[PDB]
Amino acid sequence: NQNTTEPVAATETLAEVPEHVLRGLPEEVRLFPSAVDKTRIGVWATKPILKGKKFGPFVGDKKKRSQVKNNVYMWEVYYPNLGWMCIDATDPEKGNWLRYVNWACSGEEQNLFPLEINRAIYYKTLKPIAPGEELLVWYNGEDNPEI
Repeated sequence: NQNTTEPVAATETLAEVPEHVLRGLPEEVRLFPSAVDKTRIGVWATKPILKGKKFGPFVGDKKKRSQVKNNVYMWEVYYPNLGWMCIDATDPEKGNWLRYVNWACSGEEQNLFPLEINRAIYYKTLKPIAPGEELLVWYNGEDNPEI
């Protein structure tokens, strides 16, 4: 979280992405080091993307909250008669290219928001995205005007 002189303990490069994850991207996006955290891989637009474009589904292993160790590579989704489950893509072999979409910092420059369809998370564009801009997800906000 810092451009400083302290040593970095772990780096993720393009060489470490699973081959089947790379083969799965649509034309509009590519994988490339994140500008938000250059020690990890992120997702970038290759061409103009319209507002309202949907990507997904996000996939991952179903686990109880008590078994998941981070809030970065996971979403929570309810399954009737099974309960609230975490969909965990911490291990990239269990997920797809949506795993690599980094999070906006306090929503800054967010251009993707989550929506649930058929008990899976998809990402939808909040605004148009220009070629060479990083895809960044954050939560839904309360958008209504108090005027």
